[PDB]
Amino acid sequence: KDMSYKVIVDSCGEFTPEMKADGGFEHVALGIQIEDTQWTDDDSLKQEELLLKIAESTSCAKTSCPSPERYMESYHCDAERIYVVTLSAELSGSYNSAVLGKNLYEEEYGEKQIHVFNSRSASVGETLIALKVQQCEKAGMTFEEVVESVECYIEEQHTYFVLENLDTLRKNGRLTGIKSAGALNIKPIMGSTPQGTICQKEKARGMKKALVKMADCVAADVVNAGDKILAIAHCNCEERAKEVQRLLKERFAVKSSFIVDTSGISTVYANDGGIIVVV
Ligand code: NA
Ligand code: NA
Ligand code: NA
Repeated sequence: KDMSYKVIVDSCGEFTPEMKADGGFEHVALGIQIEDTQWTDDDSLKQEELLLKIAESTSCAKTSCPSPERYMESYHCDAERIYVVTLSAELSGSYNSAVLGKNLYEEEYGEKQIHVFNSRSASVGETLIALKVQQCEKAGMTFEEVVESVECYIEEQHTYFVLENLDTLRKNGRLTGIKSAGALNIKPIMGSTPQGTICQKEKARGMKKALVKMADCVAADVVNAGDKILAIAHCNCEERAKEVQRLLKERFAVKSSFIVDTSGISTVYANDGGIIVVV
């Protein structure tokens, strides 16, 4: 029986418990740098410690993508088929690194079925892509069929978010183009573009109205929602995640949905109180 495959995801992409329990998913860790602390975004770094370090540090956190060599090493294993899921190429060097890792692999070990998916997204966008790879594999697709089906899924997939604090994204150059100080409680509803950049979709005064407007934006774009899994990541605001889930359910029916805590990289850029939605 051929499940000779592995799904490698950079650490921005959260894993559910079931994905951790599965074994076919593996993270490649990014780096996080805050003042003189240099950490690896992995399961040893607790969100609370990270949020407290962010809150204490006057200077903005910095991050680094994984190296090509780390990606190469993750490809070298007994699995015949390697699928890699990364942060948007427009937000991070993770995609390019994964690709170069494949070039190095082939120089050292020869040809292998390795495909790098640029998510054009972040966080649970990556998670959902990883789930789709597994779904395709479970359906018995060939390697190239999985690549085609997943690239199609990426094209259908849209990302939305509302944060309390956009400064880490702004200061690290991830919000370029998007112009900026009206009402102090104004909350932008942000989202992906089809190229994997960030844009502003809407805005509202206060979080309660912004979550409704976010729900409406998601609902305006979604098609064939019954075929889709909806994902919500939250940074230290589980009840806000549940309320978003409730608002979305009022607007359209999905196959299923789930909620996760933000990863290290997701926490760094979303900040305390952030909500990310993907379908
Ligand atoms: Na390294
Ligand atoms: Na206003
Ligand atoms: Na408003």
